Amino acid sequence: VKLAGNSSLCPINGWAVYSKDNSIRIGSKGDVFVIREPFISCSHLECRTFFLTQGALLNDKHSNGTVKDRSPHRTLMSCPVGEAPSPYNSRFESVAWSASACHDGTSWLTIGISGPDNGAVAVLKYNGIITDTIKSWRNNILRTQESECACVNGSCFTVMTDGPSNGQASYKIFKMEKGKVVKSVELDAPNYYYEECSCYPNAGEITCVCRDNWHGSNRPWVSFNQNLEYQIGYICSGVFGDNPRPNDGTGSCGPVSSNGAYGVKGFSFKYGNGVWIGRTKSTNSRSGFEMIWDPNGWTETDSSFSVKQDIVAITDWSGYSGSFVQHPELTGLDCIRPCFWVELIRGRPKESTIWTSGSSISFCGVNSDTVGWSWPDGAELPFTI
Amino acid sequence: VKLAGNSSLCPINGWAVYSKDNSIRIGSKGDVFVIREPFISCSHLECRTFFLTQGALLNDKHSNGTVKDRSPHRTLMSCPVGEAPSPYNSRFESVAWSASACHDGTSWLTIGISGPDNGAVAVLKYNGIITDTIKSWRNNILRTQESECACVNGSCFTVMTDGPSNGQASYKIFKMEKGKVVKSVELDAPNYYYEECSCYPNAGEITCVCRDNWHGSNRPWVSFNQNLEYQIGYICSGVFGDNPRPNDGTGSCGPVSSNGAYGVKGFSFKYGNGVWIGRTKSTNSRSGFEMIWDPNGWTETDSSFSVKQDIVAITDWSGYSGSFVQHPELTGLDCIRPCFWVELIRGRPKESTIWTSGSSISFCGVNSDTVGWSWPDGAELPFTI
Amino acid sequence: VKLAGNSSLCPINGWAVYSKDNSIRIGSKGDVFVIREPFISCSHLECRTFFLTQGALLNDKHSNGTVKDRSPHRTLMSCPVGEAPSPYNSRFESVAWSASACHDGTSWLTIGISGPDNGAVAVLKYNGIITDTIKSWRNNILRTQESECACVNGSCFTVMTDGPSNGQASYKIFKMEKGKVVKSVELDAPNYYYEECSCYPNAGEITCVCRDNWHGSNRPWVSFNQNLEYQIGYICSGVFGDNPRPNDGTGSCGPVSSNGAYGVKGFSFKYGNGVWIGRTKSTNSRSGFEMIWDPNGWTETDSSFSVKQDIVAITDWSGYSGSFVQHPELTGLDCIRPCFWVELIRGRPKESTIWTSGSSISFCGVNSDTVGWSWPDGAELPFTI
Amino acid sequence: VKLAGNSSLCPINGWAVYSKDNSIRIGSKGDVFVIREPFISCSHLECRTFFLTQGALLNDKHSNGTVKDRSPHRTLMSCPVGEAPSPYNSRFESVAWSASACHDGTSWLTIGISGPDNGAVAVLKYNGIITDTIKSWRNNILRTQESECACVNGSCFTVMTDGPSNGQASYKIFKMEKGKVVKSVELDAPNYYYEECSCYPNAGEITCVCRDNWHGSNRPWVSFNQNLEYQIGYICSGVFGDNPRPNDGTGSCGPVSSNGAYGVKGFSFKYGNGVWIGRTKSTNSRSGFEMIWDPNGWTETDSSFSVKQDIVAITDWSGYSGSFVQHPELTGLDCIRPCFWVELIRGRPKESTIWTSGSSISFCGVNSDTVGWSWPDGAELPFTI
Ligand SMILES: CCC(CC)O[C@@H]1C=C(C(=O)O)C[C@H](N)[C@H]1NC(C)=O
Ligand SMILES: CCC(CC)O[C@@H]1C=C(C(=O)O)C[C@H](N)[C@H]1NC(C)=O
Ligand SMILES: CCC(CC)O[C@@H]1C=C(C(=O)O)C[C@H](N)[C@H]1NC(C)=O
Ligand SMILES: CCC(CC)O[C@@H]1C=C(C(=O)O)C[C@H](N)[C@H]1NC(C)=O
Ligand SMILES: [Ca+2]
Ligand SMILES: [Ca+2]
Ligand SMILES: [Ca+2]
Ligand SMILES: [Ca+2]
Repeated sequence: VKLAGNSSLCPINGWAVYSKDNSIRIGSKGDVFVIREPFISCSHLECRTFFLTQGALLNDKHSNGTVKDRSPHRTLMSCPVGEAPSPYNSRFESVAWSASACHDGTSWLTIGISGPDNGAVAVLKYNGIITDTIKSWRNNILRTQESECACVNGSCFTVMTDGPSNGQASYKIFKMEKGKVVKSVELDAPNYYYEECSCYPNAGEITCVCRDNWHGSNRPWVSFNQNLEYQIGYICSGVFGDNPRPNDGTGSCGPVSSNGAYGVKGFSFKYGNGVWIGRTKSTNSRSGFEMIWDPNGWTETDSSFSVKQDIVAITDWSGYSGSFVQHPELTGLDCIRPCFWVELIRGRPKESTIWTSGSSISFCGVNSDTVGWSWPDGAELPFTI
Repeated sequence: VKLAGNSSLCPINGWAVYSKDNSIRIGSKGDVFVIREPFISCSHLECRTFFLTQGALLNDKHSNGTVKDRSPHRTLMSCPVGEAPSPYNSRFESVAWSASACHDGTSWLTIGISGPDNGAVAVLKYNGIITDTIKSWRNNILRTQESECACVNGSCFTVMTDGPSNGQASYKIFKMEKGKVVKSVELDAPNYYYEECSCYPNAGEITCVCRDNWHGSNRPWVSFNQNLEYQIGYICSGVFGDNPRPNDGTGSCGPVSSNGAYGVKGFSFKYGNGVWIGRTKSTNSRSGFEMIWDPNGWTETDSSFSVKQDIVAITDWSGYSGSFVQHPELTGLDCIRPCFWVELIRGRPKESTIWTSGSSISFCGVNSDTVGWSWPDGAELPFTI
Repeated sequence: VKLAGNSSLCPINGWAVYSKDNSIRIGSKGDVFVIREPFISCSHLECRTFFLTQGALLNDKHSNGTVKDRSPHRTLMSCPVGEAPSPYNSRFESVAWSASACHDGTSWLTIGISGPDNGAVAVLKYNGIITDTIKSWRNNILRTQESECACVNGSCFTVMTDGPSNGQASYKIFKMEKGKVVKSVELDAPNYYYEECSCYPNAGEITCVCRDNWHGSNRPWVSFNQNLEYQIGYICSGVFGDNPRPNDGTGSCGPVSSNGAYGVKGFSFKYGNGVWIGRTKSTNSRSGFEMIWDPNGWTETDSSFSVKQDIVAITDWSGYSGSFVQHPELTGLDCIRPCFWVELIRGRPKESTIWTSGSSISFCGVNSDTVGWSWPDGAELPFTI
Repeated sequence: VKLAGNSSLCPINGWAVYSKDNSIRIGSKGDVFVIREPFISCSHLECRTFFLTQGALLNDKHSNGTVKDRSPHRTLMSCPVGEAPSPYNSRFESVAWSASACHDGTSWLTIGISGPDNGAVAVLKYNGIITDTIKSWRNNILRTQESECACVNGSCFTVMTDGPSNGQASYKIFKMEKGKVVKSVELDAPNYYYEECSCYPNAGEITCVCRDNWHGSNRPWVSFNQNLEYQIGYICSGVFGDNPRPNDGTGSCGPVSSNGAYGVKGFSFKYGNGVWIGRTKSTNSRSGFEMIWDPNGWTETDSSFSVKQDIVAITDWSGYSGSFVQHPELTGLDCIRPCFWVELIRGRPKESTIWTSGSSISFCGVNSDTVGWSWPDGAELPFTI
């Protein structure tokens, strides 16, 4: 039976630690994939970590040059949450240098983009079987969420971007059923930029918090129907959520252009007119991580907030982060539970190695006691090489 | 319930990337089998890659001399598609230096040939249990498909060859039910040569596209009943599909003798009087790969075609390729879906190593948008050794 | 259906060997986790070994400094009993530097404590899903059993300690149902010290044998209701069960203060007014192991006993030991079967390595013939490093 | 439902190759256990290889001295047939330096002997749970089959030996149900010696072919009821089946004393008054292997036979061999199928290594065409060490 997606997000007070894979530490000796862009997605029965391999193991010569983003060798694979991604515990999903995945209650939907920069194709699989294809419409690096798609009532939803990463691009929402595109809509969003959306379902409605790589140090959002009727905006809080970003100050409910160029994949959970913001601790680089509760931050422009929960200290590397959700049919709860993962990037460009990889940690929204701390990657670089 | 095999091949426009195992790249550090002759076969529930190991791991001294084709140590094994063939994820199937495998909807049938050159025996297993045996009848390297057998209505079908590889040999079709031979027929095919057949079911009828190692640079074919009533011929297109081969020119609906000796395992999908040809890009060696749609190529002798889709560039090594199929009972489709795999050979004889192995990529026939590219093996040779 | 916990402990005469993982021996070459604090827990269908990794493999640089007890990298994981804990056979459970786990007949409950020393949080998971949280109430290293919790009639029970490890601390019993705390009670135990409790169910009643780290060389005990109505005491036998301890002499039914400070996790099985004591052979260090039947030792103060069964010789290292139980619904027996495991610690502080790890052996209570022997760790130190 | 064991052995003409694990070849690089005494046993659903590890991996320092037979570190483990025994694919069964195992249709029974030479205990497990114990009655190396036990009608049967290995010992048959001994009988066999019995069921009757280590170069046999009513004897053929042995000549229906001392574990299948003999090719050492059909060899004393099928050449090492069986409920056949495995020993004492291990090959009885060949171990010694 299908995941309803009809209930609201659980009330929460903080975030309890959920998983830590220790991947890079283990890959010093173990046969562990070089990966980036990991993400978590759950069904009605399990939770899996999905990741983009570089088709190479850590501490091996084929990990050379793995700071490079796209190659014919990158593949989407998955393993049980909290396990080190290995060729001996990993399920092959798709050939992909950009990906999304989610479960509708019946089967896994996966989305894998591969092919040339000027004509990439998204391959959609339902239960490991190809069901559809989406071809680049702007012939400039077709790219998707790098986190879980959202499912409501047997329909799953995703965002894709095509075009420049330093200017106006083109953004589309896709509605799919059983891995087939049944509807899609291009966003009429002049002056907006959408990329690497973290999307979650909330009472029949999908909310995406994305990355403005163009000219925004605050995060853009889309909220849409099962019909793809949408509203757009930026998070107004002066607690800016992108990286890089300026210091906290007066927000905008447009893009904040200081330190607006570039960015990092992130997420936020809308709670009424309040917002839980996951962001790095550093203003410039992908270092540290904290959760911030800003009770009026969705709509109000000030820089004040109620609650900081430390997750990774500034002295340690972080990276991508994304939302995932746990549905009532898995948990037995009467509400949809918010969770998040953080990718902890090690190696290039910031460190002197021949390789780039990431490990993961994850946390779930909880209505009981929690604590801040640092759960950093913990590997000592460089490696034997 | 049994795979019907009663429906036709799906209409398609091109090929979407399905899997890439990255085996050789991973085997630089990971515990990965030295293999050749890999192939994919699906049931009603899963798809598996089958392969012939050399009973040795990559980058280990026992991989020495693995260009050699037949030994008592070669075994047929399988793992989930897209995973690197490892002793920790691989299921043992059979002792074999030549093999075939398929699923009738109930159980896996496997065929493993081992024993001496002058008296090899094919061991047939149904659900991992020995059900029959076929002894060499010409005492000269009994050999079979090195790809999936075809199943129609609880009966599975295979081709075997015995005799010289530089002259007339003897060719037999076998019909088996529950892993037992119930009927077989020797082909009355003077001047023809059949080897390494890629066979697929199409509306109750089996079509095999094979390798003429003797004197044909175009590929021979057999099409046969559930009764083993057959017709034979060669593909007429002047787009020649073997390797080695001459340049494209005037085809024959006999063997094209320039560059006819030797060959490579390949495949083709008959679509009316049209043909999808998988072939190497190079005319001499196993380099590159492309799909070609020739709308009249089954019967017409010209060298013109409609559609080239690149799969591997000439600058990269390929090798064997074969058909596999996905039945309605697995996909939910109303038609049988064509797919193919390519073996990407690395090492001897073309490169200076002590070993020979292959990785795999695969693709499925799709009626939506697709793109050409190169998805090559990607390993850097030589290895530590 | 739920584990009843309503039957009594089986009559037994001795202990039959059950498992040996050979972990450290294998981890000399194999990819094996550095672990400590392992323990066994069974469901109605299987038995699993749980352990606290250091997020590092044996014989790798990240095993450096692993004598250290608590870090953000420590995780609770599990694998089938008797298997070497590897990233390729291990299931991720929780982020934790102190842990407990048990099965109520329906799902696995796990308890993982992580976070800072001055504010650690216990994360409770039911079926891998977070169900509750317990925050440190004395802000001084919240810590739990490091063995299985006890389940009676769909309710599971655990003990936690907070406060100093060289003085009076605070001790609480928790009753949980489906991974949620429904009741808890603080023990009014002046002059007592409770830590690392080994708890087992006996006819609807839970008995814990614990570690007095403060001033007791005999072991303290709690016995409690499904209502958390309790009685407390120390084991009276002059066969002292902690390490360190004095030589056997006149017991107390309070803490025996010679050699009372520090301690080791241990266990005992109450059989009427008799007791089966698992203890080290050495009086000072964690060396050797023996089972002792003292038919009056629960209540009587003498140092005489009936039966020594050797398990590990004094010349070999042991460490932690704990109780586990096998319920009728798993075994088909009419009684609850007592079993125990021993952790065999190797490396720091006693040996010159950069690392500390442990392997495990286990034994089950049997009413047939048994034999004493030595089943030691068997690794030769140091390692390559 | 229980394995009946009520049908007869299938008619056969020869032996078709079934499995080859290539263990030692793979263990040169892969994480593979050092093992000896492997054996195969099947249920109604699968076939598993059982083996005695030395708690150490190949090509690691802990493999030193593994020619030694008995230690506290030896464990019984199992994996799917034809797979290399690894800590990542192996299930832990029992602590044991001598073992037996079989499946009654419901659960796995395992028998593991460990403990001191002068008081070893057999631990019986049903479904991985301890159900019984057998203590040494002669206090001189209690030892069992090192192959599968035989099951008839929910009862399983085994042979054990206690006493000297160069003189009269004591031999017992045990009948067990659900892993519990319900009956046992000591054989009144003066001048006979029984060890390492290969036992199989045939129409409600169990036949064991064993090893006379004392003074027999032909093999002893026991045939017994479900009641344990027995007959004893030696195989009369002048085709002697032990190793060492004299050249073929005039048999005895007592022990043939030339070259009678020592021996090797072997097997034979009784077919009326005929016999299929598995034996080494060499008369002195464990080299080579062949199957011999002697149509009158059970009862007649001559050295003539009808059919030699080569399995391993004299130039290659063999070792232990044993019977296993495949029951109708697994195969769908109307008869019980005979199969055998051969252990291929490498290293000490015959080769200069610090270690001893074995790989396995196996074969099944077939009523179709077969072929002789050599399927040897194939590892090149010595190793890195
Ligand atoms: C194409 C532009 C885009 C945003 C700058 O690049 C992303 C940056 C990345 C990053 O900033 O870490 C890694 C992503 N894998 C990459 N996406 C793709 C599909 O290449
Ligand atoms: C026996 C002749 C045949 C065609 C030349 O050789 C094949 C060539 C091969 C090849 O050209 O790559 C590899 C095949 N494994 C081999 N088949 C066998 C069974 O040995
Ligand atoms: C906090 C004090 C406590 C008792 C001395 O330390 C324990 C000692 C240990 C020991 O004596 O081996 C190891 C335990 N992992 C540790 N517990 C924690 C949670 O750190
Ligand atoms: C105890 C005598 C017996 C026969 C000589 O030794 C056997 C010889 C062996 C052999 O000849 O290879 C290996 C067996 N593992 C061993 N059995 C035990 C239990 O140690
Ligand atoms: Ca930005
Ligand atoms: Ca040719
Ligand atoms: Ca103490
Ligand atoms: Ca003998």
